[PDB]
Amino acid sequence: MVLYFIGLGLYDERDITVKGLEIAKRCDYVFAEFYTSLMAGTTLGRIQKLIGKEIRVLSREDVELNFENIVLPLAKENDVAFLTPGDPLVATTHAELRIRAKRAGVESYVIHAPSIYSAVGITGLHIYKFGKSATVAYPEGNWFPTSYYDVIKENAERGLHTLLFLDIKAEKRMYMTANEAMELLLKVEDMKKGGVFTDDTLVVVLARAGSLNPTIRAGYVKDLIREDFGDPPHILIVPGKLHIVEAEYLVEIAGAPREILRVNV
Amino acid sequence: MVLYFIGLGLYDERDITVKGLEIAKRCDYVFAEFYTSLMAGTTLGRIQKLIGKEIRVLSREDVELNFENIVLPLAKENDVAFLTPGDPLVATTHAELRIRAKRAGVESYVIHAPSIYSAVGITGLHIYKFGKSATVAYPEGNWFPTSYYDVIKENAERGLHTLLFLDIKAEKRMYMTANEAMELLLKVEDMKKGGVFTDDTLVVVLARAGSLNPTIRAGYVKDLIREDFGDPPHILIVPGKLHIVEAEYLVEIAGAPREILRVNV
Ligand SMILES: Nc1ncnc2c1ncn2[C@@H]1O[C@H](CSCC[C@H](N)C(=O)O)[C@@H](O)[C@H]1O
Repeated sequence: MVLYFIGLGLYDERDITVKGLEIAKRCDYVFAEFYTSLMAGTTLGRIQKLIGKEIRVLSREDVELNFENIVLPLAKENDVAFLTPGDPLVATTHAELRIRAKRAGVESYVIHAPSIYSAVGITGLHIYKFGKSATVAYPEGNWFPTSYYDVIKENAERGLHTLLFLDIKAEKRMYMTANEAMELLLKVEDMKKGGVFTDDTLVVVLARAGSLNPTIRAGYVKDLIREDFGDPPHILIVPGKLHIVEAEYLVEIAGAPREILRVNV
Repeated sequence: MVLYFIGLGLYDERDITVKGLEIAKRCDYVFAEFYTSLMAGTTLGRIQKLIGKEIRVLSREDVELNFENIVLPLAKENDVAFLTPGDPLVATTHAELRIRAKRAGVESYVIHAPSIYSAVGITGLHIYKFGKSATVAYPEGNWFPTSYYDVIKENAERGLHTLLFLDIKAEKRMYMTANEAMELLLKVEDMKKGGVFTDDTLVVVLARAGSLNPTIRAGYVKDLIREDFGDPPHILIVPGKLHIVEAEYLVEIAGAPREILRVNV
């Protein structure tokens, strides 16, 4: 008589919270989606082993078009869980699924898990200083998305940092790298010419957050644009004006150029 | 030779991740701090029993002044864990501790966990629309801090949501309630007259995130200012203009009045 939205966390099957695991273990049916993000350190099998249940994976269409026909029916007579990478309600449209649950007479509960949205704290940048976030989407056909560029501009003007979620084509197994994101931004800059993103812009890259050894790198676009940051997923950040302590961490932990220590107040 | 920064999550002892628990269990020494925030749904005793290790609590002074004399020495020759509420490094002062570790010749790794910063996704508000964050501090003596009011103004002005962390006297375990925060903001408004926070302002209250029964309420200040949102902790959010999908979730899940579907969209 219930539906649980349970996050699996950032990188592997152990990133699920103890709360989420104990609840999942007792559910009658377990569903999941793996298109909203990439968990690079585990497999469906390892997750199934940990929870001790068979997991039915749903596609974007299964969820967005038939969540109420595939999941909710069973939730009316059983305890059902719906697993997702990271936190189920961060940078996804899953929140609306709670309304479908309500209209189907199914109570729903949310179990949080580590999210990339807060994990960026590991870059040393103050979390409260992050402004509006955006997603760098792959251009398609004659369409070239550029809204993420304006987000950076607006935040930077306020001295805020910008978190850039990178695109993902789960079914095609394509995961945008920070390198590709940088290349796209430089092209948008050539078009709008707002001096927002150039070869001299300081950026931070975080790859495989959640693993024990994620790649954390800070430096100028000209220097990092061709650097190997390892396997996906990747996230790109364009810092605003830095506090001295943020610069110190970027230098000491993320290998940034020591010159950024000399902040221009 | 290794120091592990492990997040305890949102509310109780089960909000730690499976990864964090297993690592904490195999650590020779386990330290923890409860000054950046508290774990309202559990106790030190319950956390200790779960980890199966003695936990030495450290004060703000122990950490800020003597982290390198209390924690690092043992981490130099043993596996040491440093537990913190929420997600490690979201609190601004945590990051610097990794630099101290580096200088002492000690390796450090971060084990993430759910943070209120990302858990607000349960309010139905799109995470990318959250702007700069702020903390509402209790005024005292002749000191009346109001920077948090300006943060709301700047965010709402750009159509962004404002997450307001509420003050907490960790040592005395005193939590500021959403009600007190609303009263304070009305007080600041009466002072600055910026038309930023009034009886007609739409707000969202999230209490006990992480719990299976959090209180999620949305409505106008005039109606929520004296409402009972349950036990701590409380988080207050002043959303910017709403996407219809956000408004529908607030109405269906947070009990918001239908009026927001026309006034705040
Ligand atoms: N472990 C990780 N490391 C780096 N980026 C990550 C990441 N997990 C997610 N992302 C980033 O976020 C995008 C998915 S957005 C969905 C995020 C998810 N609900 C969460 O709470 O984390 C990815 O394409 C990537 O750019």
